[PDB]
Amino acid sequence: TTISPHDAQELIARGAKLIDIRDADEYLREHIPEADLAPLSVLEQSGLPAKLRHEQIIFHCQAGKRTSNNADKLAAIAAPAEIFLLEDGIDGWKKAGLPVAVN
Repeated sequence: TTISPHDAQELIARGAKLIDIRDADEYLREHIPEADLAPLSVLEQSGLPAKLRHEQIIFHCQAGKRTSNNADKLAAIAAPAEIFLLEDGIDGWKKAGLPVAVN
């Protein structure tokens, strides 16, 4: 299930985790302040750590392609949470006028 940036904001205000699945270099260049970084490759190897588990988990990437194409992996990695993919990724978040942190 996709979630709009504004709807994601409301879930994050209720404790939902926003997980950036990009690499550290991409995150360091520009990221969402509320996000926790966990690159997809790391999640595929060692799973979601306990500190990033919650009743609601929202994954995001750059523009919605990496979440869309790895939907099955992500659904397992965060199970049994209620899981969302941020619509159009950080690009969508920016287009909605929500804050990012730029290096």
